[PDB]
Amino acid sequence: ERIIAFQGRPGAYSDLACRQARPGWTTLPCQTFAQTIAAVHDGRAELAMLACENSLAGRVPDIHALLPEAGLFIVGEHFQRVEHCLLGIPGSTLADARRIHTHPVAMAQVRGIITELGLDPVVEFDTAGAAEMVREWGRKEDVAVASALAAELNGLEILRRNVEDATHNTTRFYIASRRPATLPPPGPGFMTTLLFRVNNQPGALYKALGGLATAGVNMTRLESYMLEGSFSATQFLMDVEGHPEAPPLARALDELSFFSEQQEILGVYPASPFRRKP
Amino acid sequence: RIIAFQGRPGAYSDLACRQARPGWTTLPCQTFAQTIAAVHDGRAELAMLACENSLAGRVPDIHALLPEAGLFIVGEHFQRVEHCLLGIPGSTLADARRIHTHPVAMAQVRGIITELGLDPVVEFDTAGAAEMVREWGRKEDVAVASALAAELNGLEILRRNVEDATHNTTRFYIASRRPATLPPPGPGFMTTLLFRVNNQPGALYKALGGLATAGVNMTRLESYMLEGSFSATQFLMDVEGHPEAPPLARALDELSFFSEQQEILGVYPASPFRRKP
Ligand SMILES: N[C@@H](Cc1ccccc1)C(=O)O
Ligand SMILES: N[C@@H](Cc1ccccc1)C(=O)O
Repeated sequence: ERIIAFQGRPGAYSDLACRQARPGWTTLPCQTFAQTIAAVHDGRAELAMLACENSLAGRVPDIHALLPEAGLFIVGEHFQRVEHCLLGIPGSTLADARRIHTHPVAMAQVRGIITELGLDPVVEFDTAGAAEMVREWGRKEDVAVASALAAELNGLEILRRNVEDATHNTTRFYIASRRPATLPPPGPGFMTTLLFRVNNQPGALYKALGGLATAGVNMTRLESYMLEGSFSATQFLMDVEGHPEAPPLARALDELSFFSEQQEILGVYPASPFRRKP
Repeated sequence: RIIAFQGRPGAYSDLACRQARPGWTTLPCQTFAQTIAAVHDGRAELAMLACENSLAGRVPDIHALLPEAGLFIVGEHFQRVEHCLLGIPGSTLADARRIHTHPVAMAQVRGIITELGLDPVVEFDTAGAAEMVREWGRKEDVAVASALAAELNGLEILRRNVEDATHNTTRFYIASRRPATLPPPGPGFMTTLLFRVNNQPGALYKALGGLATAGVNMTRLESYMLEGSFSATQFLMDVEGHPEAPPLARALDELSFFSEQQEILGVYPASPFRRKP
């Protein structure tokens, strides 16, 4: 209660996401995605911040089976423009830096500053760990690339904010809670995430979508999954604008039901203002 | 003759490499970026990249990183994940008190946990659990991991096909450095491609119309956000066929009318696993 679980360690971007999307809430680090969900299921946390999409690259969990099983429900989403800081020890400076420690992907994103300062790349497991290691070692020669939060929590100094050579990466998250008794009341500005299955024949998916197109309903995400021991059908996770008990989505879903099987609502939640921000 | 994979020795990805390319030296890499880098740099011929799981699993996002390493999907592989209960040399089922494995695996083997009255101890992955059980001398600790993990860590298999409650199958892309030409037109091929359509109702629907009426069957489809730009959406699509042969050839020309920046990520044989009971 007032606790939000996330996957990773303190100062991870997921941690920052929690503090961005729910300021004042205590964040609960979990090492595994399964533990993150388990925290909410068991009552150790109210919410879970689960990564779902990255514009460039990232590690995201497969929620298609695990989330409905043990009965979570997407009650929100959150967008994060990932901001890389170059972190050093309290008394350090840019000139001291010789070796740079961070995640493989981050290292690619900051190739400019590596060449600029002539640094030696040292790839670590994640960004938060690189921040922790730089603190632990106490060497001014070693710097980290990690979140500004990782600097705060480990008492490191920010040698430079915004080290990305371009905007590069944005991360989208689902915010999941224990399944609520009723859905949010019909209204504008809602999103809906659902599962459905169609057969393995040419226009099977196409048909299922027909009702969405002619009804003017816009899809924001779609992703297919294999079925265990069957190549005869295919399951889909779909994000669509709207609320299932309000037009124009309500009728569109009735049509979808005619051309699909085992439809299931994973979440009905407010669409983030980030979607309409320049 | 070297194939890179993500994980540590005895991981199911490692087993996949040995299944799909027997006799090839496998190159463990800790990160997905390192796995692709190995092929880009010439440290490996191929890369075994996990792409799908029927139940659950950790898969990389290849949509940007793979084309940008200049790689190209030249094959696929399906693996029915087979869990072995592993103990230290000379141990037995009776000795076992604690059981170590990945969260998902632990769920799949709830039967044997209750059967032997074991204490579940969840680890990061299966290969690590095998390594830990070896490292710790202790007959009280057993692992659930691949048969390969047992071999490479000198552990004994206490039971070979530990029944899963709900089984898992893992699908992989096999990527190499972009070849000069495509495989010659013929039957049994699959094609993976990237395309973009606009953020309007029916945009995707239109792009697919040409596939449906042309009798071309899709096996996978997955959307991605575009950095900044909230105006279009990129898709990865697996479809049956070869882009220089009907019925796919013409279907793709139509798809091009309703989409942008079409790109072939791979053209590769469809695994016999797709038609196996
Ligand atoms: N094979 C079906 C369903 C499907 C669509 C897309 C991806 C995977 C499966 C079709 O072509 O419509
Ligand atoms: N929004 C477009 C394309 C799209 C589909 C699915 C996910 C994202 C984008 C449509 O409704 O057809």
